[PDB]
Amino acid sequence: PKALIVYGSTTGNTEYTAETIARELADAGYEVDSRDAASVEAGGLFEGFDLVLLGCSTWNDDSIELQDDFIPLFDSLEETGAQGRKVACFGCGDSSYEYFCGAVDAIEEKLKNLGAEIVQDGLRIDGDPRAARDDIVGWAHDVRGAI
Ligand SMILES: Cc1cc2nc3c(=O)[nH]c(=O)nc-3n(C[C@H](O)[C@H](O)[C@H](O)COP(=O)(O)O)c2cc1C
Repeated sequence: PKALIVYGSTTGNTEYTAETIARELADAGYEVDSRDAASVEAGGLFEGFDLVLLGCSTWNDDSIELQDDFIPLFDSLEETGAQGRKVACFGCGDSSYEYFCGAVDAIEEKLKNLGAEIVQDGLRIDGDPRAARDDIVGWAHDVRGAI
């Protein structure tokens, strides 16, 4: 199976998360394509992928709390080929904030509205993902199993 991992990361937490997930998948036998949201084009992004994992950090704001690099993707999610696609979301945040990993909720909700198949509840990481290594690995483990 082929998996696409797209992440929006500002300080590198979600990026570390994405790489950890990517390794787990790889070791399981998937061909994984991991990409920074800043370098992708939305049109047909998901074509040909068996699994798509989208991740992004959350930023407190009155309009849009998504990580800046992920915004363009999010705004054109309807052109990615999400209908009937098996997907799962992840993101880093901080429980000291009102909307803890609110970006995860937003992405899941929009994917659900576009007809994607959410395979598992999103991975919401509080603080340093290097300290949540087990959680990431375990979650990656569960999404493979839901596929
Ligand atoms: C100014 C600021 C605002 C933040 N706002 C939120 C927030 O609304 N919700 C959340 O869960 N985390 C929030 N966080 C924490 C970031 O989402 C958290 O640091 C995350 O690890 C960053 O991930 P990244 O390196 O992949 O971008 C904020 C952090 C900063 C510095």
